[PDB]
Amino acid sequence: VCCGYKLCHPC
Repeated sequence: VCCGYKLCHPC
């Protein structure tokens, strides 16, 4: 995982 699932959207 990145943010949430495997997605690098900035958190």
